[PDB]
Amino acid sequence: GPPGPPGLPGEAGPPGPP
Amino acid sequence: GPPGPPGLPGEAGPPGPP
Amino acid sequence: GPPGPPGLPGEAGPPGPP
Repeated sequence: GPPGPPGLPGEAGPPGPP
Repeated sequence: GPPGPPGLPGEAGPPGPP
Repeated sequence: GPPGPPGLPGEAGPPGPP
């Protein structure tokens, strides 16, 4: 069989500096 | 054959811009 | 037939909010 599909993207990162 | 299982999720992204 | 290899982990997530 083919390799499985790539994982989902991670969640968005932390808010940036103020 | 059948596709393997999907990959694990990616890690969290980078901090946003200031 | 024989199952394929597990998929690669996902990309890092998008940048966070400002």
